[PDB]
Amino acid sequence: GFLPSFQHFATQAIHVGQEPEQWSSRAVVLPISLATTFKQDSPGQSSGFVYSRSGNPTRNCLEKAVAALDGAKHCLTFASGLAATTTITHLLKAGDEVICMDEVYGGTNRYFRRVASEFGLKISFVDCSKTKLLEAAITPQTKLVWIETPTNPTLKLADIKACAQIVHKHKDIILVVDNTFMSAYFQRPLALGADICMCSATKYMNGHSDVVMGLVSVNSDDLNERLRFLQNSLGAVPSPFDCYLCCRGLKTLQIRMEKHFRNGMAVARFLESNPRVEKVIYPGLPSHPQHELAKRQCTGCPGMVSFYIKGTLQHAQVFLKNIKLFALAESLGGYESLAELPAIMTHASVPEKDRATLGISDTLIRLSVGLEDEKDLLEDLGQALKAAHP
Amino acid sequence: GFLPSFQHFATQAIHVGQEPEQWSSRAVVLPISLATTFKQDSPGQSSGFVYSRSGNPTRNCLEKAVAALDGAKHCLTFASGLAATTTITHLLKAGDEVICMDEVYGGTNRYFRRVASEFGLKISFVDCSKTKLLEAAITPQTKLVWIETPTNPTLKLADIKACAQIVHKHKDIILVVDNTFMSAYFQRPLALGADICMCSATKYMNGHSDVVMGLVSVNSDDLNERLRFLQNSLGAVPSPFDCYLCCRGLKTLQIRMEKHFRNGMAVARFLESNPRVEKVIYPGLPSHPQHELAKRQCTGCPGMVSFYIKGTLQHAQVFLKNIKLFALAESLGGYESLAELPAIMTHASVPEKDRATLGISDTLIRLSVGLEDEKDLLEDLGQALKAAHP
Amino acid sequence: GFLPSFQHFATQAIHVGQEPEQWSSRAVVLPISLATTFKQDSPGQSSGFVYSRSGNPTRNCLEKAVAALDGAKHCLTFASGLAATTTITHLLKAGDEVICMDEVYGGTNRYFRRVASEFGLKISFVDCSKTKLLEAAITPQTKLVWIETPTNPTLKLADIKACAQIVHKHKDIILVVDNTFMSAYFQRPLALGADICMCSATKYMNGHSDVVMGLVSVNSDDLNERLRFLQNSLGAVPSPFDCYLCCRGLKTLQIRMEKHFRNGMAVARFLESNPRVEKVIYPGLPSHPQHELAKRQCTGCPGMVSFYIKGTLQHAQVFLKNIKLFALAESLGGYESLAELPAIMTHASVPEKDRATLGISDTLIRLSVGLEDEKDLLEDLGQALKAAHP
Amino acid sequence: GFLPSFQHFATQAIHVGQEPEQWSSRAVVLPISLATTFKQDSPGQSSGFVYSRSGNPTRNCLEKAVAALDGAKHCLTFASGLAATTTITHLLKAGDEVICMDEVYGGTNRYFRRVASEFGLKISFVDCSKTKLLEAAITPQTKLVWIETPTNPTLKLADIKACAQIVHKHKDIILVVDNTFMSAYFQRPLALGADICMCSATKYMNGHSDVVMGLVSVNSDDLNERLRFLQNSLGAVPSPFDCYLCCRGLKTLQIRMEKHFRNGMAVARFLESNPRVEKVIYPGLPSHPQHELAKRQCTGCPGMVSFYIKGTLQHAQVFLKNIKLFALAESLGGYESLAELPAIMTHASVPEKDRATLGISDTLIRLSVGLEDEKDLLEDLGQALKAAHP
Ligand SMILES: Cc1ncc(COP(=O)(O)O)c(/C=N/NC(=O)C(N)=O)c1O
Ligand SMILES: Cc1ncc(COP(=O)(O)O)c(/C=N/NC(=O)C(N)=O)c1O
Ligand SMILES: Cc1ncc(COP(=O)(O)O)c(/C=N/NC(=O)C(N)=O)c1O
Ligand SMILES: Cc1ncc(COP(=O)(O)O)c(/C=N/NC(=O)C(N)=O)c1O
Repeated sequence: GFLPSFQHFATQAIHVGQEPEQWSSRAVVLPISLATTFKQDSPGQSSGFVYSRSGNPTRNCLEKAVAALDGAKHCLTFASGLAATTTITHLLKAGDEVICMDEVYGGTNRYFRRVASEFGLKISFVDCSKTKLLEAAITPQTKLVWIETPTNPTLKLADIKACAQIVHKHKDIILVVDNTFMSAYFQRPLALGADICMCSATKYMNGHSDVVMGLVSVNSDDLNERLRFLQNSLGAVPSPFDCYLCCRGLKTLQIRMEKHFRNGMAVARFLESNPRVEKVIYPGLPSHPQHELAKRQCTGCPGMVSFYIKGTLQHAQVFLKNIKLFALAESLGGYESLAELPAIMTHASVPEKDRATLGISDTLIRLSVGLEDEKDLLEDLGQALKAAHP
Repeated sequence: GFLPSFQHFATQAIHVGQEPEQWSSRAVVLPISLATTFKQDSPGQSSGFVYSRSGNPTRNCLEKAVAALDGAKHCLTFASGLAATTTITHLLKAGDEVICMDEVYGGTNRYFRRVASEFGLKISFVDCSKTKLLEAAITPQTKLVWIETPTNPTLKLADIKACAQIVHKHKDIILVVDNTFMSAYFQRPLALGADICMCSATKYMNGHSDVVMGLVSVNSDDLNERLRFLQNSLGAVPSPFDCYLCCRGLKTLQIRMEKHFRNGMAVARFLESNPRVEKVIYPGLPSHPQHELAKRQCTGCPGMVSFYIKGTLQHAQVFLKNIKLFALAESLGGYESLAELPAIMTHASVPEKDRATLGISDTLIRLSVGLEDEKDLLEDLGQALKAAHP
Repeated sequence: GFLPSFQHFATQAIHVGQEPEQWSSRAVVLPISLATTFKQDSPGQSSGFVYSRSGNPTRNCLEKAVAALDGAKHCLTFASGLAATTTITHLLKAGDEVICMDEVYGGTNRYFRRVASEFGLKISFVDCSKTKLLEAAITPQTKLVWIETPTNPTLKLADIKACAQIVHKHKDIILVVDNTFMSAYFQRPLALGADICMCSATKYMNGHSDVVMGLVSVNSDDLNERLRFLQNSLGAVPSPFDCYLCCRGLKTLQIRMEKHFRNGMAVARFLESNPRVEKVIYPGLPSHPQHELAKRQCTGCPGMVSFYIKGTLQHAQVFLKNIKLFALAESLGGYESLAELPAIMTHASVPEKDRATLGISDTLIRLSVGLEDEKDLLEDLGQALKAAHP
Repeated sequence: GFLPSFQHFATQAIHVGQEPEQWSSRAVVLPISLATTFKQDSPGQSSGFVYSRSGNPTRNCLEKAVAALDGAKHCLTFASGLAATTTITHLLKAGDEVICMDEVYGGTNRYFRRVASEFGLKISFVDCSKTKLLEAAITPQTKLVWIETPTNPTLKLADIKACAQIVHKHKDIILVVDNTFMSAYFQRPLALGADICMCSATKYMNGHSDVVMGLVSVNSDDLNERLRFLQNSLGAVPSPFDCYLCCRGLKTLQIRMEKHFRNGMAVARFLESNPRVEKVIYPGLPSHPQHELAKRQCTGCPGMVSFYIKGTLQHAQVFLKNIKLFALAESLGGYESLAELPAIMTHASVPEKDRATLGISDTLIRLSVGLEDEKDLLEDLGQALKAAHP
């Protein structure tokens, strides 16, 4: 019952920006161009490449592919998801206000709360799953609304089209959607009214746990010009080698995301029927409080499954010590299954009282379900839960 | 007559941080670890690696080597020299003031003037080659003094020890020296009183025109803690692949820099006796106005030579069209000889009236003398100057 | 109606040999170790790494993963499929005889016919699709039988179990199956009686058209010892960087091969009903003469589809000029759709009279169907065939 | 008193084959093109790239640079020095004879003695430092003479011009010189009458202990055609990534080799005056028995120094356990100083009686002197020798 799949996604992921005719060799795969500089025909010629930080063949090719997958006219790549977040925030100026989704990646929270707030920006954290709370938080000084959906790590949704309608009633507010948890294959925020589609390509977009990278996609020529200026001027740019590996990852994005959905749904159903589990959170389950919204704004669901184990922190620790296929590690969106305890790991920097309000408790486990055989994943979770609750 | 050479530099560049015992394999060369994440023995363990952006084996190994070469306790790597500049600026807060050397890389000028200044920072450009002008510009709100020496692109010097003495009479002012043009082999700002030694590793430190990277070295544990927080929280981090290539470049840094000095001095002497050249600028020539200061604060001089061609922009254009070994291109500090026209290329973003005051005229040519045979370089410059002025 | 799928394949492709505990860092992804050499605790210690050609961490990790996917105890990697072929041939000696499948890759034919035959080896080409012809060609001097199934490029099959039974009635004959066209996911020659499973990892195993590599898998400890001696002594070894990229490719092998099968079957059915096509060859179609054998010895079929266009070479040339999604290029098994004319390209070195006997005519087109959207692939073939035959 | 230095070597190492005009981007540094295949304008077009094993942009660019440095018209790259040796041996046929220098790398000995000899080739090991022994070993069946000079590991020389005159009195004998120990910077066998200049680029040519590679340089169009056929048909080809790193290494070859000579000469003089050393071998010392020949056929000497420690294997082991800057490890020609015991390590495969005849005793230590500070290297050797002989 999800939105129908993007129909040319796999074709675009393989071909857009990848014409062999652009290379002297007619290579069918884009070259890795490491050169920092490029010979000019005359001083300050306005065409061709000039300096790697400003633009380079491998990065420019990746940006064309990602733009197509995000349904965007323009894409910019960065050294990390947090570097993308920093660059977007530099669109503003002293005196501006940001509204941020109350539950975000701990590093996003840390950046807004401890860094951006020291340079004349006012930050408010608001539960944007309730559109009336977003409506009430907007002031004439609001210039940016930052929403993750689903949220890291409790997988709360925001209605992107409903939030876009609220913010676009006001003059000059940018809506950013952090699309990291869904990927371009399952959610397209620019088609739902977002002004900026941002993600940590570190996760599903690259998909191989071997690249740290941020991606920012826009339709606005004004936002493109302002962001291009900052990509060049702050210089938080990715290695061309990383651009190559991320481009290589995109070639399998459609088939990886379909497998993450099959495995994720099987894990979520398994946990929901296991008596050692207090509560499962997966947007693809009917039990998710926003399951109907997920079907209205997504084409499917990835491999992110969160659950509350029965008991206390001690039981969560025993579960995470006994997993043998899932690895206790940070990150998500790789081919390999990962598990973490957000309260002690990714969200340790979020104040304890804020974690309590958000439901980031000492029994919340976040799973990133990989591409392994379903039966092997369910046997691993089963035996680890039995070790925690004999 | 320069300061005596650093005596263990080549040994440290090859061995510091490179112990084979730290690798399971006992590899004599550091591995490239691309992994974004690392398996933990228990949740939030305080030791080992956690997440690539926060720290990773290849980057941490490079940072240990660069720290030793800069005479520093601590080193941080960034996605670019401009990302290093952005990260250092985030040490401050709204209401603080920066004093910047009046002549800097065009991108540094653009960042301070057009970006940092919009986030509650006051920026003043001061000729820090005159220590009384630096003294007079300091206010109680000054928190950062940013000096390049020699300057890009007219190779003006600042007396680092004299500037350090002035800023350290006040409470809580950070002195940054951008050491890009000298390299760690020829100038050690932390030994002359700088608080931060910054460079674009894109240039001499890597030396192979195939890595964009920034390096920041400090002795202060307070500055290390604040900068480490921002490396992690802004996420302007380098690829581990780029860290490997930069580490590979450091292994030849001493012998490259000695050859840049031999070739640079030969080019400067050749241009100084050529009647088609109005004026040569090279800190190693007795004709440089600050030659005596260069000998007091450096162990030598690299391959950066600037000159004013006789005549007009038309003659500069004909010279740059006729060079056949030197390539018309941005960047510097590579094995390959490069030439540019800063007024139209690297410094085009600096307002025309500011270029005029700084001496960045339409006849100023910046050379980066590479590692080619001296006779081939002198014949190339000779025939190109003859094409401009028969 | 194919053999049932390998059930732990995806789990093994992700986990076998990839334990984080083997790395000092506990990296969840294998490091790229470029080091040529490794520090020894004492001279000629028998444990640990010694010299990259003899063995190295990245290559040894890939070999463990491939061995599991081939159902093998041992795997050896080489610089190319042809280097694997050369190394296997060096198992023999002057006076030995090789029987080779009559239709093989042009380069395999060239190696046996023009190179191996000059070093005291007698080569006979035999149609091993007819087991009585194999039986009749074996002499007391036969030491190696080399079979490709399906064959490059007309996709003829050999009954591996039936050929194994024939050769194993004799003393000391090695049966090699070149598994390049099926991949480890769809065919397991070691489980059907082959002594050696060889492939060009250049094709499906890597799957991203960015690595040239050969793989050889065995169960015999004797063959492992003899081949390991030759991997080290001929030195036709892969780069650790290439081993990393091939390992990265294996992580998606199961889901890529399932998509190649869906797309390949759709293309084959489309060509079979198109009146501009003389004849389609696809082992998954009931029309293939050996369709029933394919179902008895394989778990599916990949994306290799061959067809004879109606008319002459001129029509084949017009088809190959008008394809806009398929690219005219050598190779196969990549994510991108490729087309070639074997008589003029891959099999040009095979004598014209031998091409005629094998059915490698000037109207035979070989397609490698990639991972693009099925509808886009069928529209591209349709419009190109219409350009050839209005 | 050595031959005068090659005068354009550094210019050629940086520029030959590296024209920015050949790249669409005008990159000043060659791109890494990993593509296995290349789009053709029509089937079997005779120009452009076709298939990575047959030729590719990065490898072809490296081959142009190495050809210039070897004074050759043609260069071919291979997966290793041993793969280059295997490929050259495939120039022959059953019934041909090879004469090999009696002292060679252990792996070269193993290949000729245990592998090539099984394919109808007769191998004779001859002390080619005595030209009358070479003259007497030649028969009408001799087709190849293989000489290393200086030899691995006792640094015996052969007079290349005198050996060339002897073999070229006969019809159709190829003289190969393995130039690994000298590098192209110090010895040019093609200018002294060799038909083939071969080396392990694993050592000095790459110089960074991170690439395994073989290089073969020729002037003959006949040898080029025959070797090109075998590079393509045996497929023992290097990764384009390895070709890039080797090309990057060549940019510093001149300055690295000059430093290896300064450090190597200082180490040799230090060992020659140390009472814990029985005998030092270094071609640059007047004490070397062939010092006068070294000055007639080389432009200098690299960092390879061999010595016999006083006493027994126990003293050699204590020396190799106490070195703290030199590392006990195989290989040579890197920036890092290495030491090995050839009798137990590189030459363990050579029969014990052959080692005795050649002087490869249990007290022979081979040093590869790196690019560290001279004083640090002499202090390390001094303290390690004192640990062995208090
Ligand atoms: C929704 C979302 N947005 C941005 C980022 C930052 O991206 P980067 O790390 O590329 O700077 C992340 C990182 N999450 N990492 C984790 O949750 C973990 N480390 O496990 C995120 O989850
Ligand atoms: C003194 C100095 N500091 C910092 C940077 C920025 O470093 P990055 O480019 O790594 O962000 C540069 C760049 N110079 N580039 C040139 O002058 C050219 N592009 O020719 C610089 O010269
Ligand atoms: C069945 C089979 N076995 C071995 C090889 C050699 O492998 P390598 O090229 O890695 O040395 C190939 C190459 N085929 N390439 C093509 O058909 C093309 N070039 O289109 C093959 O098809
Ligand atoms: C003179 C000479 N020629 C060829 C090779 C083989 O090259 P490759 O290793 O690239 O196949 C070597 C290797 N020597 N390695 C050593 O001496 C060591 N392993 O210490 C050699 O020394």
